[PDB]
Amino acid sequence: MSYGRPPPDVEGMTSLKVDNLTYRTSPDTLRRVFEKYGRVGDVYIPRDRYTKESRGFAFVRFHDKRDAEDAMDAMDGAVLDGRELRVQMARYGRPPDSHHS
RNA sequence: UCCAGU
Repeated sequence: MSYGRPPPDVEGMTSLKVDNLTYRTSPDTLRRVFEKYGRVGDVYIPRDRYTKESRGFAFVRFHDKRDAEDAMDAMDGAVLDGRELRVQMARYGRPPDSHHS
């Protein structure tokens, strides 16, 4: 499909995430926009998996605390084009059933 | 608006 699967390092990943962007932003943008902070070790857009069109948000991520702390110290509260940005540490490894089994 | 993907 797209992107690349999470690394085999979830046993110590910093798991920072990023959201709140616009319905007009795109993942190639956030990939490069956040790559400068050190390591955009992952990025995703779980918009849907049956209609793939919500695109109202994204999930940029980091795996090292030094680049993750800067990423939120400089993107939390920013403005893409007229709304706010959000970035903070995750709370789960991944959703348990958003795609059923 | 916490991932459903190499």
